[PDB]
Amino acid sequence: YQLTSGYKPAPMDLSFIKLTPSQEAMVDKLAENAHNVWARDRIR
Repeated sequence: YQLTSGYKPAPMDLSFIKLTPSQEAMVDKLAENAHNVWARDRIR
């Protein structure tokens, strides 16, 4: 828990579950595609 500037979020158990490698490596397609749609503008 790090200090804030006026607004501290603590709604749930965010430190509960660390996820599988079928999910943490799934962002490597999302950071491929959502970067590719950023690369669809970087062409021009």
